Amino acid sequence: WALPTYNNHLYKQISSQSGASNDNHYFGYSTPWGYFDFNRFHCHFSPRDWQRLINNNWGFRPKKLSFKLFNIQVKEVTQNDGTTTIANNLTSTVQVFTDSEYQLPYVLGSAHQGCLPPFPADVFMVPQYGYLTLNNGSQAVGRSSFYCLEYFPSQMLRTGNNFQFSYTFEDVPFHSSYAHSQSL
Amino acid sequence: QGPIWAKIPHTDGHFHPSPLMGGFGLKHPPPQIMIKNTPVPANPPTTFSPAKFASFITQYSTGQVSVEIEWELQKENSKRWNPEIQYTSNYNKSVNVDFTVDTNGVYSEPRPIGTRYLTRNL
Amino acid sequence: GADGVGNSSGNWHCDSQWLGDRVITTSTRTWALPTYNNHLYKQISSQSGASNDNHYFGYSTPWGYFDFNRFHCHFSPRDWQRLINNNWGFRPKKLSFKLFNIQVKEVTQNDGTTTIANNLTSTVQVFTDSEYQLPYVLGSAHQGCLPPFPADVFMVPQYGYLTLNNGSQAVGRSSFYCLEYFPSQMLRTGNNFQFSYTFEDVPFHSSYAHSQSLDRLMNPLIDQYLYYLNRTQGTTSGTTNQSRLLFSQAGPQSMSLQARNWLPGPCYRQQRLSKTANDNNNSNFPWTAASKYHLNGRDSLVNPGPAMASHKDDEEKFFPMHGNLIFGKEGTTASNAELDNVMITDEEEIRTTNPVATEQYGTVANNLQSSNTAPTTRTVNDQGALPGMVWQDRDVYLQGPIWAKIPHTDGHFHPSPLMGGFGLKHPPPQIMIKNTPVPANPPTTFSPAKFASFITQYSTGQVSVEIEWELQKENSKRWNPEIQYTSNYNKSVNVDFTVDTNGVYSEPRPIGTRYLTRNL
Amino acid sequence: GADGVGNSSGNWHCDSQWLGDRVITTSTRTWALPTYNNHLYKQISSQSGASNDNHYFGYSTPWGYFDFNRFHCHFSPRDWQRLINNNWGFRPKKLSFKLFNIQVKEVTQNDGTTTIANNLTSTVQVFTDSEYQLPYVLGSAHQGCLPPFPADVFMVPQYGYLTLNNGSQAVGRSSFYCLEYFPSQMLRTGNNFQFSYTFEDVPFHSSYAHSQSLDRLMNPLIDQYLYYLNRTQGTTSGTTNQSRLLFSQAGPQSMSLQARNWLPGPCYRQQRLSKTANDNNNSNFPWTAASKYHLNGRDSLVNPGPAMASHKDDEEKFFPMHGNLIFGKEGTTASNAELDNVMITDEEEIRTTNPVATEQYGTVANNLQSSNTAPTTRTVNDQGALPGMVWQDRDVYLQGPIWAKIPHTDGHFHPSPLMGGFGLKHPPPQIMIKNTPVPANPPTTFSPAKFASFITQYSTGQVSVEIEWELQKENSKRWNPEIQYTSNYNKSVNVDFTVDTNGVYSEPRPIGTRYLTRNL
Amino acid sequence: GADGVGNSSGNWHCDSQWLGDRVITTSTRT
Ligand SMILES: Nc1ncnc2c1ncn2[C@H]1C[C@H](O)[C@@H](COP(=O)(O)O)O1
Ligand SMILES: Nc1ncnc2c1ncn2[C@H]1C[C@H](O)[C@@H](COP(=O)(O)O)O1
Ligand SMILES: Nc1ncnc2c1ncn2[C@H]1C[C@H](O)[C@@H](COP(=O)(O)O)O1
Repeated sequence: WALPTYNNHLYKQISSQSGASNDNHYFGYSTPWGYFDFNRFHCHFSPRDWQRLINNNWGFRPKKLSFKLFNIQVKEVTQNDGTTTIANNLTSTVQVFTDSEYQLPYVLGSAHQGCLPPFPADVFMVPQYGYLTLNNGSQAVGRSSFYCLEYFPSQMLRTGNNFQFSYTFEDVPFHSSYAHSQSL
Repeated sequence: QGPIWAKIPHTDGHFHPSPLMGGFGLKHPPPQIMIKNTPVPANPPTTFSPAKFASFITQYSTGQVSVEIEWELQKENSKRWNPEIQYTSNYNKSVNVDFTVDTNGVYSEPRPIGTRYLTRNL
Repeated sequence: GADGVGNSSGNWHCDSQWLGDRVITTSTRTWALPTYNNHLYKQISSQSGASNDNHYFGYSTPWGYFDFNRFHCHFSPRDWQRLINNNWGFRPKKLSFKLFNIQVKEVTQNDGTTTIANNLTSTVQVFTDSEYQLPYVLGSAHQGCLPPFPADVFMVPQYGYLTLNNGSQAVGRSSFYCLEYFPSQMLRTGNNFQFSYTFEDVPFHSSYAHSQSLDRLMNPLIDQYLYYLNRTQGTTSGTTNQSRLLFSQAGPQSMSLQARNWLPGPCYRQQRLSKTANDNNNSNFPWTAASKYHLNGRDSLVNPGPAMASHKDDEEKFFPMHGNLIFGKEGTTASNAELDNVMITDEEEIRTTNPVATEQYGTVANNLQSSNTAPTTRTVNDQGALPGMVWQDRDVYLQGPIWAKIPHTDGHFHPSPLMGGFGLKHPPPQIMIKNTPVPANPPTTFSPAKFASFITQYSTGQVSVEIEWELQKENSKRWNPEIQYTSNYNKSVNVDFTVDTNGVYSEPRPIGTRYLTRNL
Repeated sequence: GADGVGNSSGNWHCDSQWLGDRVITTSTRTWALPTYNNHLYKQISSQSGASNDNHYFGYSTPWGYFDFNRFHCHFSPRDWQRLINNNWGFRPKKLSFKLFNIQVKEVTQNDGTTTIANNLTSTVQVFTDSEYQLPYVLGSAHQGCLPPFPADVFMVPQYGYLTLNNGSQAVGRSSFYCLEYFPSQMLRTGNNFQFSYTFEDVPFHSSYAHSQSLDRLMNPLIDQYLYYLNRTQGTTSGTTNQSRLLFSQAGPQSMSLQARNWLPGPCYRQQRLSKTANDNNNSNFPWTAASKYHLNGRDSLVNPGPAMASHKDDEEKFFPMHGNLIFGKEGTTASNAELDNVMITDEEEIRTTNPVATEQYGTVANNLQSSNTAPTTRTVNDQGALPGMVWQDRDVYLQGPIWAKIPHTDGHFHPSPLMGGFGLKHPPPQIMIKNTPVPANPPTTFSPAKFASFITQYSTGQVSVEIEWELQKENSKRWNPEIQYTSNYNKSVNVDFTVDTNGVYSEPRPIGTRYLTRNL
Repeated sequence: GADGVGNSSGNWHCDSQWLGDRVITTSTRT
């Protein structure tokens, strides 16, 4: 994965174009933060595997999860003349954390882009984080919420540091990997 | 290539909390993992300026990410006598191979793959 | 096992369940047994001058026998699909045989009506050739196996064997076998028969197809470090340039010239046939132009020969003259049936290890080329065995043979039954069965003459057969989906592998086994 | 193994010492690894109508791999001499593989000058195909092995494989393999890679030549007690003497008529070639007149065939049309190089067990001779396998292949790699290696498009390979000295197996293995 | 359960009685 510097390290207020559209009016914010997504099946199942699953099982479901970030490299670039040199910044850090209390607006499960490449050899760019609040047209209300991600405890990592995380899914019914041989 | 799960909105009421796009609806889904490069200030003035700091060193980050998921399976138990329909590739002499990279290395998924191939009774 | 009249001597066990590492199939059927040969051993032989390559000599016994050397005896279609689509291979392990719920019925033709009644005191005789002292008549694709469909009742086959013969006559070293000279268990109604068998170590079958080819085995990107000679004369063909010896280093380019490590399997060329009855020669050549062998001045048709592929790429219409196994559709004359009435088997998965049946084998030199002599090439149509050769064996089909006894000789080569399946030194033994003769009214005066007046009667009961199968699990890092067997989801007339309007089970197509792919 | 930047992750172990019963060779070399395919998996196939017997389909991976399937990777010339001149045979036993002292360099073309700098935080990925789930691309005599000379640095070969194909197109059963779908160890500078392997039971190689001949096996002094027929007509040819049946008892005199117990090995006649470019036919016949085979309607050249002798006595100039392995001298075009630029291998030690490659095999009868019919003789140019046949296998040379994976099929015959060496069901696994992709400057705006902007960089480090060899000791009661390999004591230009004026190592001649003699 | 020809393999249980908290119905038919 690769991660740029979004919003130029700035939190920016975003909203709808002054009279561009009505049913598309919205209000929210844009953060300098990226995020990881793997809410697609092809992130985990190779085609062949999907075939094994599909052709043999009445159903299935998730159980556990282990997340790991590692082999981190921070690169700083300079446009001196007409050529870009890229070099190592060894003393530079990166910040990670997980919304485990669900205090941040859940922006996943909306079929957005930026998930893990179906093909393992493919490198991907990490999506930028943005959220929507409550709005009256292009304007906002008083009960609108502003969320700063710097106000969350986060682990800072240098090169050679890493990030660990484990999660356990809840009791959720098996999916229907079957079709009824009878009719209502 | 579809969605897997979706957070169930924290409201007073739900009906059938299955995500409408399909998949698993969770009260408490896999949490969001935030990541960002820490700001690195560039050359500061020998004189003290209160103004917001805006001069930064441009830089990006790269690394690996790993994700391990355990899946519970519900096994097939049918007394159907005749063979059921299965997903399969075309044995036919073909151009490119399904779910593969091409002449200039670009992975491509030919068709959307369902899940309902085996048959159960009502 | 000994019980009463009004008490069943067994239950109906017809099921199958999987253990991920093995599968157990249990199969029960109802059987009926007549009185063969009228309780007589009869000498049989060939018609006085009817045919020559079909001359034979042997005997006919009053004994029946049980057969289940067909796969569909054990695997339902659905099961066969589970096996086929998931396993690198498989093999037999154990066996349990059971006869029970026996009923002996005697019939009488009084006037013009046949009454059938119970003979409770009548018996039946069973035994098993466990020392293999009787001629093994199984594994010859005969009929009389267990019905593919469990609901179908079947008739038990009669036992007969062949000996050594000189034409229609016999030799001095010919063997006569009496089955009454074997200890056998006699059963009344409420008695039953038990038997257990353990298969020997026999290699897993190939439930796979190679994803590579014997010739496409190397690295497409790198050149070899070995050199070959590719130019004998062709040079800078201008002035004073007759001939020269030039050598090229193997490249991905010279892909069929590179040094090799292995050979394809053996071959015995078959004649090529087309399904379109007009591509062929307007002659009748299924005998005069087909491949065959001869023992003791007797021509025998080499029906299924060594494992060779049926057709080359972009054809699929040309099948070897009997170079493969053929199954007859449900309801089809045993005598000259149409091509639309039979099912021919395609062996196109072994294209990568084996030569094509109809095509040549290769090219051999047969002269000493020089400036005086032009180099001669001879097409090889027949190839014995060679160090370095590798091959695959014939497939097995849902309705194909399972095993075959390996002949007790001084020598064998690759003891795999040519019709396919598992070759066993000591296969599941033969289970003989016959109704005990019941004499009719005897004379008040003593007659020495052979007794010939018997009460006509047949028997019926259930038979159960339980086999344990070891599975070889699939372990592939293939990224893309593999080809699987499946039914047509299309709106269809009748359902595949089913009974019809008037209750008749029918198998639509022959089912192979090689759907999953493994590398060489 | 985990250490720091300024601390080496291993040492230089390049040595060999003998234990009289075994020998341990250790070999270390420096290696360099580029970025193949630009970090991309590319589908490759044959040129749209370029060639037919060379049609192929497969893929190209960004992965490199390690190879040491050459003998000179382990044995210095001097060592090979010690082995060759003293041992009835030998074989592999154990193996230790090590990667270390890794350095990742990234390069930049700024203006017209390339600066190369350290990327300390960059990684590299290694793993081993120990379950043999990847197509085995070794044992095909490819290039990119470890340099014969320890001082030579080498480039690591790129990985590519071939699948199943119908012409330039592919089939449905074709397999795509992603190497990113394998668990692999990632290494930074100061990390290292460890691996150990144990060879299977594989027969000792023949480091000997038979001192007897299949036909000169009996007692020269005594006559047999068996009789043969040597006269059919020739009698006291005077009066009334047309024909008669006469039998002679075998004698040392009738030495090639005596009853025999064994046969020579199998054969597949090759075309005969002369090194003098004027004894040959003035035609270009390296393809139309050479021996070959065909799988799936695709002709493939039978380069090294069964082990057959290269020439008969008193010749040494006639070599089989590619009937043996050929090595290219140092510095010689991969395209049509002169005969004075290659090294051809003579297989003249197996003259005693094997037929000559260029000559016939023997003589077979093919008629029923009588007074009416004259007896016909047919020259056999191709011989399968026969009970009683014995043979020797191809030699191995200092720069030859060592082992080869035995294809996972239903059948094999004599699983010895045809190019020579040790055939293994489970050979030393493939060791994959590749530089981890390092993305360049990303856009401040989110782009879903495939990432294509990468930092160019290559890797370098050392590799070590330790193999243990079991020796079969010489036990001969031969009185007279045997032939040994030796260097020319003569005043010479350059020294054999050495670097030259401008530092370039060169191997003068191919070295066989059969110098010592054993009896049949 | 295994008996003989001239021996019934069961009896006629057709009754019902109440337990104030539950009721048991037994029913037999030919
Ligand atoms: N994806 C998913 N998640 C959770 N529950 C599901 C899902 N799909 C179906 N259901 C059913 C299962 C329970 O019987 C019911 C609980 O509703 P409640 O509103 O919780 O009482 O909803
Ligand atoms: N169906 C079957 N049964 C037994 N052996 C088989 C079969 N198919 C292949 N083979 C191989 C396995 C052994 O390596 C070899 C034994 O031959 P032998 O002649 O026993 O030394 O034959
Ligand atoms: N290089 C190599 N590897 C393995 N076996 C070899 C080799 N060379 C000769 N042989 C012989 C040794 C065994 O007797 C036989 C096993 O064949 P099988 O087909 O395994 O029953 O093959």
